[PDB]
Amino acid sequence: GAYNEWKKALFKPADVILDPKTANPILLVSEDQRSVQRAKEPQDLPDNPERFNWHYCVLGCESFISGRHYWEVEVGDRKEWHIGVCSKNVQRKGWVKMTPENGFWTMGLTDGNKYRTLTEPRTNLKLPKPPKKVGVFLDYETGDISFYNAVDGSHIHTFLDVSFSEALYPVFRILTLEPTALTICPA
Ligand SMILES: CC/C(=C\COP(=O)(O)OP(=O)(O)O)CO
Repeated sequence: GAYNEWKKALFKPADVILDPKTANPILLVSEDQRSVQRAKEPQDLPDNPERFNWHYCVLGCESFISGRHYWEVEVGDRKEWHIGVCSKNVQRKGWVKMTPENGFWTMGLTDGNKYRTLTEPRTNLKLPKPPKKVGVFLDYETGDISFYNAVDGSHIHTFLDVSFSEALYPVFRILTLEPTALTICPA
């Protein structure tokens, strides 16, 4: 459909690989650096400055300061996940609420069937069909971060007209231990 035919004409396909130095110690990044899973217990890793030490998050290796970019994530039948972008200077040590005011523009799924925007306060989304693949779209200059169902092209949510000042990284968060990973679709 138009989603597949047009996405690369309008947004540059990012090749997103997960950065293991950023991943909370309870997360596992695959060898190909496209998938993340959770362990039962935190692994023994350094508490280096880049690492999220409280939130179960991991970033992409590359950030954006301009332009239009997109990537796609296979959420599959996971019951819990949140994805989007965050500022380079978010608080990585200790808790902060993941909200736009704190430098996070994310949405996702909790409890199998509760889709939300991670706004302050959180807002519930009503999705007619559960997505299996989500496209994440950034237009830095217009300030828009949009999410689409990458199979049928349907709109999930847009953060509109944000005045970004920092570099933005792709961010991914998983809280649950489940058989299916969260995986980036390769460009
Ligand atoms: C502490 C458990 C955690 C995320 C949950 O953060 P919290 O602010 O409680 O909830 P949401 O962001 O609304 O899901 C680890 O990333």
